[PDB]
Amino acid sequence: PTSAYERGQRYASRLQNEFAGNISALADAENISRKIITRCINTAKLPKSVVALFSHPGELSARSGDALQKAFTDKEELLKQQASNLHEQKKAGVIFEADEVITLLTSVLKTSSAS
Amino acid sequence: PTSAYERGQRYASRLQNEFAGNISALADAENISRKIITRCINTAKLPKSVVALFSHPGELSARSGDALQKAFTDKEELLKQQASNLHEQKKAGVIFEADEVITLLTSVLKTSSAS
DNA sequence: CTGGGACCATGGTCCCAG
DNA sequence: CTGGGACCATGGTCCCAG
Repeated sequence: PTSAYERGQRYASRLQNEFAGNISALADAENISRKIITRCINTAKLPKSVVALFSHPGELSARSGDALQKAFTDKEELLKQQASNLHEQKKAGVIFEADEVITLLTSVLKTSSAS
Repeated sequence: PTSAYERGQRYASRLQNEFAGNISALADAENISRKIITRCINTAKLPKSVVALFSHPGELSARSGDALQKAFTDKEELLKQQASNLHEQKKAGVIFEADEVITLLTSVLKTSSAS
């Protein structure tokens, strides 16, 4: 099963050109809900760094990828930072699975840091 | 007492005009250690928004303004973004207070902290 | 057209209790 | 050990409202 990130790349191009950016058009073409295209496409927007955090790109579900991207909209730099920070954890040997990555990543946006 | 940020602005001007980039010159003028000028100036270099995180600009110490500035040098976007974040949180009713603010901003750079 | 909300069955994990 | 209940996130679909 190709990764959400991957699908998103394809969906992305097919939109810009093959369908004049008509999500609905592409959807029918791919014979799949529009949301699915949205979710994956937004995932493909995530920084290459953030993708790397996962062993296998398939570990980043379209659903979480989508939410991640929306969450860090207009804050790509913050995202990139967090991403690197986590990269050092594993660099220093630390290990956390998929489900955690998104959490730790998103953490910076949550107040539970101090409260 | 005029806040560091304020002093910073005034200093930087005289520095750019009345004394053509010569800290020592300005220092002699204001009759205060060069360090002070440096601290305030860097403080005035902080994004309006970052200053805005505090009720009164006076809440931002020259000392912190300085460290904050140096800390995020060549990372102004990151700072602005992280400032937004903290702005949205207190927008959602969260409450911070001076000391906590500067610490929160800086947390982003810390591998241990952010993750 | 488009995004978002309400839903859905599924593969799958945990863990309790015979 | 073994089955079953309680959950869970996911991929998806529908369909409403801007």
